[PDB]
Amino acid sequence: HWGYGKHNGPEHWHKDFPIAKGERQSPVDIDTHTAKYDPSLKPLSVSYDQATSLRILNNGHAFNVEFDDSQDKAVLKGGPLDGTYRLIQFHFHWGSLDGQGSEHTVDKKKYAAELHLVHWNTKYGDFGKAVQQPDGLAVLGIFLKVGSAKPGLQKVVDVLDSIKTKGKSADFTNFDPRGLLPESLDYWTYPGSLTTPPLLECVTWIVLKEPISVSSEQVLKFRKLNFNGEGEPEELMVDNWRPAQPLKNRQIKASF
Ligand SMILES: N[C@@H](Cc1c[nH]c2ccccc12)C(=O)O
Ligand SMILES: [Zn+2]
Repeated sequence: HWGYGKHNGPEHWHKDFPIAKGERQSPVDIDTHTAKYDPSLKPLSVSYDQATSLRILNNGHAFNVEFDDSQDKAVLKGGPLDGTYRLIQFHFHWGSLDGQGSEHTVDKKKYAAELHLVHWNTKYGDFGKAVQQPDGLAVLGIFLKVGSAKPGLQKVVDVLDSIKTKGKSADFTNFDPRGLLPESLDYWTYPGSLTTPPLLECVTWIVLKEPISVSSEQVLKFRKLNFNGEGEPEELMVDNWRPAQPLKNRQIKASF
């Protein structure tokens, strides 16, 4: 099926998912000199104090940290958003080398990785209905650069050896996603899509300006994960990022 290689990677996705060539695809390059400050944006509210993580899953393309989204516990509101969006999962995209890995770019600059906190609009009742709506999802994107370790990431790094291969999961309760956030919530926002098949055009993207730093040893552990299943030959899970797609006359707004 779809993947990140020569034969099944982003250049091929349009065949099973024609929307890959659509009008609001993600990621995009953020041209900081074209983005305009928007005084009408309300402040962003990231409310993760009551977040309830359940499980971490290697899905053969990345790893998902899943949350209990059956009540308002971990929510995003404000900024460009109307109403309340509940956190369902987070995951990362990363490179084989520190010079690449993010999906969004900033004036063409690629970061070592990018974190996506995925949230659905509680007016649509659940995730599956939300992804049929142009305002169904809100993704909080955070860049990772290699430098100092991120302490709040280490519980994730240390569980990775237990989910090396496709289909493996592990209990992952009491993980606090507040430990993954940079200091500043300054952000760019634009309308876009999920960045993996089925590439649904349902996302208000909120991309924070300030990257988090993670250590070389932390990202190296991401690169030890496998795309393949247990029992299959080793295919390191690296370079699971889609490159920048055409902006097509969308406007990126700045909160700052
Ligand atoms: N089952 C998916 C998400 C999903 C697919 N269809 C849905 C319908 C309703 C709610 C959620 C879903 C998951 O969490 O892996
Ligand atoms: Zn993603």
